This record gives sequence, C-alpha cells and structure tokens, in this order.
Amino acid sequence: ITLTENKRKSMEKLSVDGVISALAFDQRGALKRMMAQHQTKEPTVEQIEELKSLVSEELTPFASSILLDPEYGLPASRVRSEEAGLLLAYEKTGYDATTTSRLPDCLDVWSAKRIKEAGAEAVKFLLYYDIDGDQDVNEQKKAYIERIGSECRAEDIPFYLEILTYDEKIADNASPEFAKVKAHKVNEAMKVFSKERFGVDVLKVEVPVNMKFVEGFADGEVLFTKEEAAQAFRDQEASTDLPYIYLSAGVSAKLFQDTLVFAAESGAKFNGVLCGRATWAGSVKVYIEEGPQAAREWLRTEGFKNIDELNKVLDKTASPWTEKM
Amino acid sequence: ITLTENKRKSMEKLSVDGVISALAFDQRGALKRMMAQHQTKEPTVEQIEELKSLVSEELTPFASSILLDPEYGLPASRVRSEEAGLLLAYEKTGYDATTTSRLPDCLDVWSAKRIKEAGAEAVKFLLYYDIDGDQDVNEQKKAYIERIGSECRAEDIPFYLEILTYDEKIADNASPEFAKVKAHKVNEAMKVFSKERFGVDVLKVEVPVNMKFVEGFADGEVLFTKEEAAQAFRDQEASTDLPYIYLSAGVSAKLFQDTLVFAAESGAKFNGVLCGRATWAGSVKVYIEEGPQAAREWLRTEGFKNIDELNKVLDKTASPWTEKM
Ligand SMILES: [Ca+2]
Ligand SMILES: [Ca+2]
Ligand SMILES: [Cl-]
Repeated sequence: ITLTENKRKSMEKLSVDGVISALAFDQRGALKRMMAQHQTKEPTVEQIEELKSLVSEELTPFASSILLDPEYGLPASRVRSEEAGLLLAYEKTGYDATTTSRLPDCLDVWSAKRIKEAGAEAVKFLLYYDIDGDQDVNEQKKAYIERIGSECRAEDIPFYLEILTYDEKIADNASPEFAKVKAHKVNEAMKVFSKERFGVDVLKVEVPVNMKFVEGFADGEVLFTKEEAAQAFRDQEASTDLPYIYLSAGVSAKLFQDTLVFAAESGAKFNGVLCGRATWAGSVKVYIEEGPQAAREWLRTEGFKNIDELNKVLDKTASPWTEKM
Repeated sequence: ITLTENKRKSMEKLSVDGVISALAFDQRGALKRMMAQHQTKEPTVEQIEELKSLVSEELTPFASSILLDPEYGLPASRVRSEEAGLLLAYEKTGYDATTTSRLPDCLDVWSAKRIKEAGAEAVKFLLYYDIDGDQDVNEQKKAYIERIGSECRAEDIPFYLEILTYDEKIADNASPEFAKVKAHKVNEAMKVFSKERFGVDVLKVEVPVNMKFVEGFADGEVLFTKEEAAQAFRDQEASTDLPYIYLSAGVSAKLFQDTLVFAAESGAKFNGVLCGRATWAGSVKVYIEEGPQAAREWLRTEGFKNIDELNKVLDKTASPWTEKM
C-alpha cells in the first residue's frame, strides 16, 4: 500500500503514467520447446541469447519495461532502450510433472540483492498455486513467498509475484473442466497473496476466465454468458487492493487485445500487462528457420504491429497504479 | 557494524552485560538418537518435547538465552525463564553423505518472519563451508546466506550465522590432516561472511585449532606449539569485526572451558558461547530411565553445577560485544 521512496522510483521506471506496458521474455523451457518445433538439433545458448537480444533491441522502444531471465537474458538487458525499465526473473523454470506439488525454487546463485546489483528495478517470481490443493504444500509455498517478499523489502526493490493457477487433479488447464473452476483458482489465490505478510508490490495474473468458452468469443462450446464472464472480472478486481497486470498465456494477439477491452468494460481496473508470447511468438519460427536478420525484420514489422496494437488497446483499457499505490 | 534499535534491543535480550552465555538445545535427530539408546521403543514427539521443556525450565535461569528448534522446541521456548532470550534454528539438520557439497536448506514451513512471530529474538542458521571447495557450490551458499541476511534485515531480527568448516577431501575433521588446515578453514570463512552483503549480526564459530594436537593439551601427536595455537586465535580475532561466539561440539566440557581460558590468554576477544550438549547430556539417560521427576532433579543439581562452572569461566574470559561498536 505505501511504497518506499526507492520502490516508487523503481515502479516509475517500469511504467508510464501509472501503466505497466511490459514486454515479457524470461521464457526458458517454454522457449526451448517452441524452438524445438522448427529445429532438429538442440537449440544452443547463443541462439537463445541472440533471439532474446533481438526482441530487446527491436521492441523495448515500445514498452515501458522488459522482463528477462538471468540465465540467458543479461546481454539482452544491456541493449534495451534507454527509456525502458528492467525486471529479472528469480524462479527456476517449469515444474516437476511426476508430482502435483509444483514447489517453487529460486535460481541457485541468485538473491534479490544480486538481482538489484544486476540492474533490475524489480524482482519477478512465478508461483504455481492451487488454492484447493494440499494444505501442507501450500503452507510451504506461502513460507517461500514470505521469504522473497522480505528480501525485496530489505533490498528495497519491487516484488512482482506471478501466479499461475492449476488443479492437482485436472491435467489440462485449457480443458472445459478447468475453465469451470478457473475464476475460483485465480481470484482466491490473489486474495491470499495480497496479504501484507507476502510483501508483493504487483501481481502478474491470468484473466479469471478462459475466453475461448465465453459467448461471443467462443468458436465451439459456450460455457459462460458475457455477464458471467464480466462478473468474474469484477470478482477479480474485488480480490485485491494491489496493482495487478495480466499475462497473455500465449493466446493470439487479437484475442488478448479483445480480452483487455472486455476486462475494462466489465469493471476490471487492471494496471497493465506483462505480455510475452502474444507479442513475439511468431519470431521464434523465423529465427530458427530463416535466421536472425529475418527475425529482426519480422520484429520490425509483425512484432511492432503486435506491440503497437497492444499499446493502443492498453491506452484505452488500463488504469493507473498511481490511483492505488 | 551498525545495529538498528530493534536489533540492538534483541541482542540485549540475548545477553548479559554484553556477553552471550547461551544454552544450545536445537538438537533434533541427535537428541532422538541419544534417547533411542536407553529405551527399546522409538522416542516419541511427546518425550522429546518434554525433555526440552525440562531443560528449558531448569537451566535458562542461568543462561542469557536459549537456542531451540521449531520442530520440538516451541513448547520449551514458552517455559524458559523470563530473564532468558530466545533464538530459533532456521536450518534443516545434517548433510547428504553421498556428496561433498553440504548445501544449506531452510526448514520448509518457516521464514524469518515466522521465526519472529514465534517469539524469537534471533534467527540462527547453520552453514557448512569449505573455503577451498567447489567454487560454484560456494557461490550457491553465499547467495543463500545473502537471502537469509536480507530477510533478517527486513524483519529487523538479529542474524546468528553458525559456520562449521570441513574439507571436501578429508573425511574426518578430528584427523591430524584436518587439524593442519583448520585455522585456514575457520578464519577464511569468517572473513567471507563478515562482508556487509551477508547481513550477519553474530558469528557462531569453532575455535581455529584442534587443541588435541597442541603442546600441553595433546595426549598423542603434537602438531602445534602453544605459541602457534595462540597465534591462530589472534588471526581469528583479526578475521572479523563482528561479535563472535564459540561453539563446542567436538570436546569435553573441561577441555572446552580450558580452551576458553587459553583463548582469552592468547588475545581472543570472543563475546560468549552457544553451547548446550555438555551441560544437559547426562539428563537424557536419566529422563528415559528414571522419568521426568528424576531428570528435573538431575538438572537442578548436576545440571546447575555444569552451567555454573561454565558461567564462572565465561566471567574470566569473554569480552563484551558492546565493545565492538
Ligand atoms: Ca501459520
Ligand atoms: Ca480492488
Ligand atoms: Cl540434530
């Protein structure tokens, strides 16, 4: 609620007129798998670092900040636009699929202090959370986030907590079965991690509905009327007093934009986005198949078009965090 | 080197006249194993927590503070004397004997915040450190301690870091081979974790020599003259500007105490001790074999004698931490 002077200065460096128009590219495992769909060989470290730098160079002139990973993204962080702020990811990528606990784990040789020393204006951490899951697992997860929030307090650096929801007993979070419980998963997790003890400054969250099953957006089965969907957005806005920003979860650029419009019309007062794949996903194929110059031209044309159309939508949908602090 | 008002206040609650005369009893597996020797059945949680409470009730009137573990020791913490402060252990016990890395790990449902909420005036964490070991292993350890130091800064609670040294290639730290390098291990590790970035308020460390190989204290081979050992203590004193206190584990009560005398004589300005095993060990056989009433009587009589002998030696050897400002 009350930002320290340094935390506020950092929030300002990440945003424009209270809106976070951030580019997300801390993907590692998720990126590797995209690359592996066009590549016979294993993608190299140089390839991963290069595409990250290409996205940074070409697109951060159009974002208020960029989120990168320390593993492959530090060269990319240094060629970002002068006007763009920096977030660094702090969690190890992915989860163990042989169990349902998805426990969080910080990068082995990092700390919040180190992230700040590396030039970041925010620490980002991704937590998988099932509000209905095993209570002891969740106890361990809450303790873990308490520690990170305390680090960020001490180092006086904003804590961006990303929450990705799941159900221990539903395999596919794109299924109709998950869509029926998504709003509950998202909104109740936001309520938990908005407690003061967790030290969060900004929540990076999913929209509380799977729009593919909403009337007017759906191409197949319809699970929700527009009014029911709108209510999920209002319930989400009522689930936190913190700034919150949306992730794209890799839907099309157009569906993500249309979702932002719907969210605003419904009453969500979201404060921006940390948007990755919806913007740059198409560059992966070009980069692998046609190389870096071809990917650079893609970024300068299609990439720009995506981020520019996104920015125009944000301009008319997002609300400033400087009305919540 | 500068304490906040709360950190200072907490340090004062852990000390008497700037000397730490703290009773260590955060043993978990080790305490269970001692008990397992004197009965057939598996020692229960009730038994373990009762013995900690007996020791706490009967001996903390004579200690400046007591170190307990959150696993078995919270009930004991609440019956400590009102004159005695509280430290709680934050680390998981032991290390994997398969590997040489001895990596640290916090207790899974704890945080510095939760340790403070449980009434502690300090967070205690044990780290195993080989200054000459794998440098990536050591970067991971250093990052880990940075996180903990940052938590404790945020929660405004003193951070007591215990360092136990080892060598990746020497199996027995009682060997002559380890004795020859112990001063190097201990003192260099103190130089590392005295750096401001680790946030340490008090170091809990080994004496920098194995007195069993020192002239006049050895009953077998002599590796060191009294003058060389004296120099090792002075090198230790010059390895940090933080308060530091000695741990025992490894030697008899009498030898530890004679070592305190030798330490002071040599020019060490150590600020106290965190030692528990020598003082209460005899109560364990008594508690299992004659019940809680007998144990209480053991603690009142033999137990008091033990801790009083130690306190009398501390009065002649330890220097105040207040002096280190
Ligand atoms: Ca609790
Ligand atoms: Ca709200
Ligand atoms: Cl133990």
